[PDB]
Order: sequence, then C-alpha cells, then structure tokens
Amino acid sequence: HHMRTSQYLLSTLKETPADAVVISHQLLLRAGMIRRLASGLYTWLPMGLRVLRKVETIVREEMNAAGALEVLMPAVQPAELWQESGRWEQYGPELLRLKDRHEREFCVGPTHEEVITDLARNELNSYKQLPINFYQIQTKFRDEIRPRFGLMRGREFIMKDAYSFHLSQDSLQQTYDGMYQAYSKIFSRLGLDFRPVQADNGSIGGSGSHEFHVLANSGEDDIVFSDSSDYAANIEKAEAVPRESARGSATEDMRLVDTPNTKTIAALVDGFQLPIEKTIKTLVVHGAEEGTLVALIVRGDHELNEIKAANQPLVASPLVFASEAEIRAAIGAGPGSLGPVNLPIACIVDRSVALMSDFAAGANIEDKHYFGVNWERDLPLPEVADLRNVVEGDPSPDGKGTLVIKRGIEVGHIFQLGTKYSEAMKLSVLSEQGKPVNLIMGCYGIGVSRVVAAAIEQNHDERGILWPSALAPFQIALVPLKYETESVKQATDKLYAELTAAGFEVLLDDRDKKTSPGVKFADMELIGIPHRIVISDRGLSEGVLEYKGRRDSESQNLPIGELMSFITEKLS
Amino acid sequence: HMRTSQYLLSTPADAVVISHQLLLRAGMIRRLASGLYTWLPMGLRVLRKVETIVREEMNAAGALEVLMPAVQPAELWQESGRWEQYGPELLRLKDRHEREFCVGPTHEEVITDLARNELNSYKQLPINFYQIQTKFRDEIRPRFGLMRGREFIMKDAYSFHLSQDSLQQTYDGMYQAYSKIFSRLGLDFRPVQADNGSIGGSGSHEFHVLANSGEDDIVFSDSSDYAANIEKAEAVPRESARGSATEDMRLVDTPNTKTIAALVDGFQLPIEKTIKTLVVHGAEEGTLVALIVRGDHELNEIKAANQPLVASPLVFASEAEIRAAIGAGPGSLGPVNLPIACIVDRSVALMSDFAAGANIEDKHYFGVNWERDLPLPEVADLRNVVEGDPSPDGKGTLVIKRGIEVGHIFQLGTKYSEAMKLSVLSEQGKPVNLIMGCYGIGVSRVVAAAIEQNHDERGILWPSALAPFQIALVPLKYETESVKQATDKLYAELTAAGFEVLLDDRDKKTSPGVKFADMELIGIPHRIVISDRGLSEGVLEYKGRRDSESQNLPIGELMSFITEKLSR
Ligand SMILES: Nc1ncnc2cc(-c3cccc(S(=O)(=O)NC(=O)[C@@H]4CCCN4)c3)cc(F)c12
Ligand SMILES: Nc1ncnc2cc(-c3cccc(S(=O)(=O)NC(=O)[C@@H]4CCCN4)c3)cc(F)c12
Repeated sequence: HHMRTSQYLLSTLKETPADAVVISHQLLLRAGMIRRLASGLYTWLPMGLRVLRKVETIVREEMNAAGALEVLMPAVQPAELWQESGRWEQYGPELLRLKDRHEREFCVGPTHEEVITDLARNELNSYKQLPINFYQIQTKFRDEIRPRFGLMRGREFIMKDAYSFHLSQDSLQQTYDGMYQAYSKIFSRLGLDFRPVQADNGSIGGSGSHEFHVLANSGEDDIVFSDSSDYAANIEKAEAVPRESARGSATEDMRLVDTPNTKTIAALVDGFQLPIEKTIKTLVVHGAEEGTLVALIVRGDHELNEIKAANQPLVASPLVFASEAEIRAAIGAGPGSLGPVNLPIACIVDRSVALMSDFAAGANIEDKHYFGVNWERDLPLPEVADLRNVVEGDPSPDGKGTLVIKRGIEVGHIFQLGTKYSEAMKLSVLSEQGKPVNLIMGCYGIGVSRVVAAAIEQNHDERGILWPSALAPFQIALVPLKYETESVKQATDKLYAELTAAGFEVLLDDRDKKTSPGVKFADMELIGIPHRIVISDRGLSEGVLEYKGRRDSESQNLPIGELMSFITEKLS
Repeated sequence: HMRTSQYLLSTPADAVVISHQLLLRAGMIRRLASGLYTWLPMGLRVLRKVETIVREEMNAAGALEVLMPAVQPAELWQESGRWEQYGPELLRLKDRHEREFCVGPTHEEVITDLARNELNSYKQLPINFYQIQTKFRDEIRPRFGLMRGREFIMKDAYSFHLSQDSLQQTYDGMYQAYSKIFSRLGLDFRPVQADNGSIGGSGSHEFHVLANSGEDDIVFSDSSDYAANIEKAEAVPRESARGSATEDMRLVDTPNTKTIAALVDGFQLPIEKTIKTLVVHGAEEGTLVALIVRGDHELNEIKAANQPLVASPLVFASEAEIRAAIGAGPGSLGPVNLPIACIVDRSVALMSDFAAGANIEDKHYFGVNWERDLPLPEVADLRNVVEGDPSPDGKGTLVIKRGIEVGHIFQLGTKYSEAMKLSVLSEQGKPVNLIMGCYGIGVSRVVAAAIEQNHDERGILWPSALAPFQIALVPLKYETESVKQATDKLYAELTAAGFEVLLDDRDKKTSPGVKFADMELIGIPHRIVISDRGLSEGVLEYKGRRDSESQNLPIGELMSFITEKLSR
C-alpha cells in the first residue's frame, strides 16, 4: 500500500493553455489537481482532493470549537420555499431552476437560507435551544454568466455555510464576533496572509457585514486599509472624506462657455486647460419615487460608488442609470452637458464637491459649460453625501492615517440578517417572558474550493506551487534512482514504511527510466511537495540519503541513522 | 460540551418503515420535500462514521479518491446513449445559455471522459478511482425514508484495465473490501451473485443487509457457498425423470377458467399438473415467443429476457397480439398446436399427463404427454427458485431470505470504452479499449438499513461503529454545583481519553425518565447517571443500552470500567 506517482501523476494533456490565464488555474491543471468537465465544472483529481480535505478539516475543527453544529442539507430545493423569501424571482439568472418528472419546480441550491429557515421553524420551538448555529460543508451551484479563473469563479463549488438563530441582537452580535474570530483562526491555520474588512450591508454606515480576503496581486477586489489604524474596508464600503478642510474663496466670476464636442472630463480638461480637480461629473439615476430622477455629482478625478449611490434613500435601489432619452426629456440637454446650475431635478453632491471652488460644470444647455462656479454665490449647495470611491492617499475616515488600496480574493463573508428571513417565513419562538419573537439571524460563508486556488495565487514561484504547511498534499517525496534495482527498492520501501509509521504523508516516485531524475525533481516541486529524499546506490554505499527542501537551493546529505531526527526537525 | 439542548431534536403518515420512523423520532433527519432529507446534527455524526470506514477500506484496496461534479453535460450522456436510455430517473435541465445537463445519478460517463484524458500509458494501469458524492435519481415514488430517496450519498468506484484477468483481480479486491466494510459496520450481511445480462457467468454481485423488511429476495444453499439474488438464482427440478403417460389427451370445455387456481379447483387437478403460458416479444422484430412454467411456479423475467430468442428488455405480448397470432386469448393458451416458438422450463420438461390451454378460447387439453402428443420444445431455466429447492451446484437445498441491497459491483467490459473511445496502446503498440469495472455502496441507505436490522421497543440499536456518541452523561440535577462540577470533570476526563460524550444538560421540565428514554431512543450504548446522593456515597450509576438493570460503579474505578467497555 504505497502512494505512487505512477497512480497519482496522471496525464495533463488535451488541456489548451489558452484556457488557463491565472496562475492558480494553470498550476492546478499542470500539477494534476483538477480537470475540467465543462464550463465552471471541475473534477478534483487524487492530488487535489488531498488539499481540499485539509482545508475542510481545519474549517470543521474551528466551526466545532466555536460551538456550531454540523448538518448536511439537500442541493435540490423546492421552489415554494424560494417563493416565500421572494428569491425565486429576485435571485436572478445565477439560480439554476429545474422541474422534476412530476412537473414540480426546484432549484439547485446556491446557498441555503430558505432551507435552514424551514428547518428552524420545525426544529426550534423553545428559547432554551437558543442561541444556535448550524453549518454544513456542501456543494453549491451558481450559474455564473462567464465561469473563469478555474476554481475562483466556478459554477459548482464547495462552501462552508453557517446560519445562527437568536432572540436578541446582542445574542447575534456575540455569535457573529465568535464567527469572525473563528474565521481568523481558520485562515491563520491555513497559513494564508489575509485580512478581514468591513463590507456593505445595504445601508449607510453600520457594521453588519465583513469579508475575509487573501492578499494577492491577482485579486479582483479592491480592499482599503489605513496605514496607521485598524481601519479596513472593501472599496464598496470604505468611507470617503475630503482632503480639503474647507471651501476655498471664490476667485472667478461664473461664465457661460461654448463647449462643442466636449462630452468627457478628459475633453474638458484638455480643451480648456482646466485642472481635473476643478471639474465635476454629473450622473443621472432613477429616484426611489417612481418616475423621478436624481443627479449625483462627484469630482472629475473621482468615480461614483454605486453602492453608496443606491444606499441614498432618494435614489432607487438597485441603482438604475437614466437613459439619454430620459435625460434629454428631463433637462433639455444630454450627457456631457449636465451640471447643478439651473438643474430641474434633485441633486446630491459628494463631500469633496461641496468644498470645491471656481469649478466647471455642464450648463444644462447642449454644448455649453459654466466655468467659475461657486457654491452659495451662484447657486445653493444641495444635499451632501459620501458618494465616491476612496482613492490611494485619501485620509482614513477614522481620522488616523492615510489609505492604501490593495488587491484581495474574497474567501469569506459574514452577515447580520436581522429578521429578513424569519419575518418572511414566519419563524418565531416565545421568549422566557412569553412574547413571540421573530428570530434574529446571521449567516457565515467560506469559499472552500476558492481557498485552494487563493493559496496558490498568493504562494507560487518559478518552479510552481508553494503550499502552506497545512495544505501540502504530501510532506515528503521519495525519489529512488533505479527503483528497479533490489538494493534501492528495499531501502526506499523501508524508508516509506518508517516515515508513514511516524504519521508522515509520503509519495513514492515509482516511475521508470523514461522519466528522467530531472523531470521527477521538477514534478515534485511543481506539485509543491515541501521535502524530497533521493535514494541511490552511491548514497547507500556511504550510508547517506540526499535531502532537499522545496525552498532550499542545494541538496544535503542525510546520514541514515539520523533520518527521523533530521526529518522531524524539518517538518516542525 | 456537546449537549442535548443543542443536539436533541427528538420528537407521521409518510413514515411506514421502522428506520424512517426512528430516524425522524431520534432527530437524525428531517424531510425537505419528496425524497429530500436534511441530516440533523445527530444523524450527520452517524453518516460520517460510515463514510470514514468506507474511505479507509477503499484506500487500503489501492483505490484513489476523487470528487467529480454533480451537474454533467448532456453530450457525454449522448455518447453512451444513456441520455435517452437511463429513462425518467435522469433529472435533465438547461443552464442560462440553453446548454443541456443532468444531475448525476452515477458517473460512468464522467469518469470515462476523465480516463480518456488522464490515462495514456499502460504503465498507469490498473487504476481504480472512487468518490463519496451525492447522487440524484428521480425515483417515481420516493419512499422508505433514506432507502428510496431522490438525493442520496453513494460511494462509486470505477476501475480501468488492459485485460479481463486484470479486471478480475481488482473486482475480487473490491468484493473483499466490501466484505470488510460491512463487517466493520457491524451489520449482518451476505454477498450474492447478481444478474450480468447473460445466462451464467459471474460479472455482478450484490451485498445485502439481512432484514425482515428487505424488498429483495436472496437465496442461499444450506450446504455450499452458493448465494444469489432471486433474479440470478439457478433453478433445477426436484424430479429426476419424466413419468410415463397414463392418460390419453382430450379436449375439455373450460369456460371461466383463465387462472391456475380456477383450473386446479375447477377440475380437481394437482397444481404440479398445470402450466402457465406467457407470450413475450421475440428478439427478431415482429415475432413472439411462448415461455412455459409449471402452475406453481413464476416466470423469472431476467431469465426470460436473457434467452437470446427473447427480446431484452422483456416485453409481454398484448392481448390483441396474442389473439392475432394464436386465435385465442390469455387463459386459453398452451404448447399444443402453438404457431409460435416455445421455450419450456426445466421442470415442465419432466411433467406428464398435464393440462394446458388448447389455443382455443375456453378450452384446455388434459392428459398431455411430451413426445406422444407433441415434441418437447427447447428447454431452459425460466422459473424463480422456491424455498426448499435443490441447490443448483448439487450441494444442499435453497433457503430464501429478505435483504436490503447496500452494495453492487459490476464487470462492464468495453461497454463504455468502445462507445466513448477510451483506448491505450499496449506494450506492443496495439490500441486496447479499456476493460472496466464499477462498484457502488449506498452510503445513506446503509444508515437506515442498520436500523431496519437493529432496533427494539425502546428505539435504535447502533452497531458500535455507528453510534453517534459512546456515552450519555445524565446528571439528575445539573444546577446543583457538586453535580455540575463532577459531571463537567467527567465530561473532560472522558473526552480527554478520546471518548465521544453527550451531556444531557436539560432542565427540571424534562424528567429523568424522559432523559433515559431519549438516550435509549437515539441508541447511545452507555449511560452514566450522576446524582448528589451517588456522589455522597462515592458511586456513579451505569447502564448499557442492551442491559436489563443499571449498576453502581465506584466513582474512582469508572474510567477503567468505561475504558474496558469501549476497548473491544
Ligand atoms: N463562483 C464561485 N466559485 C467558487 N467559490 C465561490 C464562492 C462564493 C462565496 C463564498 C463565500 C460566501 C459567499 S456570499 O458572499 O455569497 N455569502 C453567502 O452565500 C451567504 C453566507 C453563507 C450562506 N449564504 C460566496 C461565491 C461564488 F460565486 C463562488
Ligand atoms: N434511491 C436511493 N436512495 C438511497 N440510496 C440509493 C442507493 C442506490 C444504489 C446503491 C449502490 C449501487 C447502486 S447501482 O446498482 O445502481 N449501481 C451503480 O450506480 C453503479 C455502481 C457505482 C457506479 N454506478 C445503486 C440506488 C438508489 F436508487 C438509492
């Protein structure tokens, strides 16, 4: 019973290299860890499954230590539950819907809030049972429009999803903080450089959601940190405050200027030799009040934050931009020619805009701008709000330090749900005093298969994968030279048995001479095995084995009599 | 602490079999919809214990664990032909791009696709891949709780070989691994021969948990190793010779005589002197074949289909087809003046002076004798065995038992590799279509099967390997500080020594009687009761799940005592 390369290192051919463009995808294919079945659907090959199980074990251990109870819920779920929550329609096209042979309707679960709520309303009948936290490690399906980046944006993927139930907000906060702490322990034990960040929870301010990110150059998410405080937020959530302390004095009188073929900030800047920080962008969106429009204004060098925009009560959520036809009907001028002066719709300006002076804006007259605009003198200041994305070097909104923007891969997300589900689905328990209480809920998700890829995105070199110690699929590769020779065979097999008996996970390279030593060595490093031992006649003659670490440049001789001492020391 | 206030969800017209009843009542599972169940905390613990044992034995047999997707592209199923052929149990769907998929009921096509990409050298063979993975089968009437669900957990393995001998070695290894699995799960089980789709041969076996509720009949020789499911079990006659003709054949009017019972009762004939004639579709398009068994016997539809002359799968001729071919209807058929091909059962060949429908409506021949009145047709084994029949290997007699199928193994030949073009060059450079086996265990079914076999009036009896916890701590008044500290200490010591402990932490509103009944329902094999009185006398109160009476252990020797009980 040896684990052998002839079995574990399968063919990686009929893989078009154009098809893998991020390093984790390339290396998971080349290392024989995953194989594509179809768009966003991958098999875990024997080597890759070993890594997945190590992630799952650590996640389960830390969920258990935090007092959560493991369950396992079905993938296929009745549409009727999804209609109770409203997500049957609202979830959108990522929900995979189907019908069974009796014409009954179902989805494949992308997540399990409705199922666990249905469970709770049947299983939780007393306050003495609360608080409680249920979790599973289970395969989800989300019909991502363009599955890509290997495991990072698959359609079928493994999630640890937990759901907690409470009679009060304070109770929820306690579990939520416990889940945050458990996540920190998980990503620490997985040997990943990671950060928790504040995330959007569907309103201005507050702290009802956090994300956990693996730091990596390829990460799709912008995450924001103070260089001096513990402030940390994804860019959707990060609060923007102005660099300026006050509004500058007006130095220019307002004038109406002809600006043909001037429909972008760049054209205005280049065309009229304006600093970009003296220009504004006026974006028109649908109002929450049906049939109304709202103008949202940011400085010309800033971007509208669509989450912040939507979260304004006056602005419809989700965010909908006005069409050119709607804008022209409302204002009598088109995109490129809009601004706050003589604007016949409501307006909200960014904090930085409120402090601008002598600024340029579309005149709400086609192909004209006002220059030298000043608040109060030329028009009243409208409502002010935080509307923009932060940018590198902005002030930290807690007043401590300046902001830096890094890239992250989202591997965890936790949420406070209040009574969103318990109200919709009638989940209530009587308090100790005998009052009906709609249960207050949290939910907590880790992208378990994503974590595997994220680890590689963060940890790789020119020779292939670098695993954190907790993730390596094997600890030791034995590379016998001439394993067919009786002396090498028996010494190699003896070494395998001694190491395995000490609890080490060992892979034996049993491949014949058509695989050169050089290829074998490169294979073991590509897969990311942290240690190798080479066995040869020459070494045995001198009573040595040849050792090399994955992160060592040179091999070293290992006296056979110090095997366990030497190797135990390396694996600590 | 693992505590009852969290775990215990112990508390139904749809629940008719005992395992289903008890899994609900013990808070192990909860129904979401038809054939869809959630594993509750206590139940999941049992499932994981099954999975661990299965994984251990698969790994020891040299199989490599993988994990394949549930959603599978239709194109692979079209290659094998099972996109259509699997039938309505295949759950078919379309994604947002209108591409077609199924949810996997099994994974032959996916693993074959993997193999044609991953296996390119004879040096890689033989190889055996397996997964423990949730399947979906759209069972027309999901029932029996976990036994016939729609979503269920299967361990499925698939082996690849360059020769039949190589397959046989792995197949035998899987058979042996299965034996170890069900032995370690503490189940009383038997392996049996199963249908392979031809007469004779040994390319399929099933593993059954013996249980009174078992849907499957399985057959054993009392004196030999012979073991087969009823589909597969070979039938041989009890008689050694055909009797001499003592009666002349004669045509008899027999109105309202369309069953064996009407003929036996109506005309006072022994049932062993009557025959049933069943008309089925021939393999040759548009033809019919008559299959004949003795009146006390039943046609085995697997044996019938496996006859080369008979279309497979088996299709029975309609009344209209029968009337058109023969000129009489069901109830009036037989082998005399029969204008279609006929095959008779081994037992029928030995009959004499027998009665048969005349192939004339409402008439029978009596006094029929082979050779004299008509030629003997082809003879075959067509009937089901019955209790007390001769063992077909000549050694002993057969007994029939009821089984729950929990495992099934198959030799597939090149069925998939030919259709999907899976081939590897031999050492000689000749392309070889890979010869395949597959091996399945119904992991979630096993949990229910265990209870079907092992239960009593107080609830579940788990095999030691399956029990969700080893010890229940039942403090009588846990609010009492002396009790709380002693119990908590006990929990810590026990847990520290590696034992799995449930602490009943529930308040006074739950009587000690209910606590005891709950721990027995859920099947925990050992309890320790902690009372202040007991602690004052330096004694704890122990009881095994299968014991009649509790006993008083000295508070000091509990650890040695418990350790011994759990060291077997
Ligand atoms: N395509 C994809 N491929 C691979 N891994 C993916 C992982 C996620 C993922 C992971 C963690 C949390 C979330 S979430 O933020 O959506 N939150 C919830 O689902 C909540 C918490 C748990 C109960 N419901 C999504 C999403 C994807 F799309 C993936
Ligand atoms: N409804 C149901 N509920 C719960 N458990 C069920 C279990 C099975 C089951 C178990 C073992 C083998 C088989 S099989 O004989 O079909 N063989 C194959 O699938 C082969 C071997 C493995 C690769 N393919 C079916 C079938 C069901 F329908 C179930």
